[PDB]
Amino acid sequence: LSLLYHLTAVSSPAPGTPAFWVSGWLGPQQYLSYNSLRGEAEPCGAWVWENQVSWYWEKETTDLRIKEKLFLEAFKALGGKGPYTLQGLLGCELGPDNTSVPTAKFALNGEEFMNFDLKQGTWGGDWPEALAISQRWQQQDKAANKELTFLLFSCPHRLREHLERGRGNLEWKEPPSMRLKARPSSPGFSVLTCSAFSFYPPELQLRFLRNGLAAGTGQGDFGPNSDGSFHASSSLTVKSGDEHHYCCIVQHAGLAQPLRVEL
Repeated sequence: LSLLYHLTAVSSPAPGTPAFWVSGWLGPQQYLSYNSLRGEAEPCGAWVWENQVSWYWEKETTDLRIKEKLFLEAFKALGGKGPYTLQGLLGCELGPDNTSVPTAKFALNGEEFMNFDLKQGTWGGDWPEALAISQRWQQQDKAANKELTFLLFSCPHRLREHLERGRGNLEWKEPPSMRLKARPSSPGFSVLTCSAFSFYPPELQLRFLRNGLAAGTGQGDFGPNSDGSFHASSSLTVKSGDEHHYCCIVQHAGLAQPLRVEL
C-alpha cells in the first residue's frame, strides 16, 4: 500500500473556493485533507483517532504550505489565455530491501506534462509550459531539495508511522452486502443486476455463472461511500425465463471464500 498526495491548483478559483487543495491517501483510503481556504492539514475518518507524534500534523501543514506557494508560482510562468489547472501526484511506497519507491507526476489542464527526475533532482517535460514551470521551480532556492526530502525521507517516514500506529485501519476487511435483482429490458430479454453494498478494500470481483458454468463478468460499475467504503454493480443481459439458471459470485477479502448469490 502506497502513500499518495493528490495536489490541485487552479488559476481562476470561483469565489469561496480554494486555489489549491490536497487530499492524502493510504492505499484507497483518505487520511489527509488540506486547502488554501483554511491552510491547515487535518486527519480524515478513523485517522482522527490515530495516536500521533504531536508534531506530525504541523509538519504535514508546513510541507503542504511550501507546495502551495510553488504551485501558485507555476502559473506566473505561463503566458497563455488560461485558465489553468496544475495537478500533482506525489508519494512513495515501501520496497523489498527497506528502500522506498517514489512517484512524482504532474498534469496541466488534465494532461500529464511533467515529472520529477529523482536521479538528477530536476523537473522534466517537453511542452513549452513544462520547461517554463520547471525553470521557475529550479530558480526557487531549496525547492528541488525540498521535493527530494519530501519523497525520499519524510514520505517513507510518514508511511511507516501510519503502518505502525494505524495498522488496523489499513487491514480493515468488510464484506459486501450482496443483492440480485431482475428487470425486463427489450422484450424477450431481461437484465440482472448484481449489487455490492458497503465493502472494503475496493478490490472485488463479480462473476456471473450460467448453470454453474462460466458466464463471465457483465458490465461493471464502481464507486465510493461516505465512510470510505465501496459500492459496485455488474450487469448481464439474459433471455427471459432463463434468469434462475444464472447466479452471481463475489470474491472479496472480507469473505473467507467466494460466495454464491441467488434471486
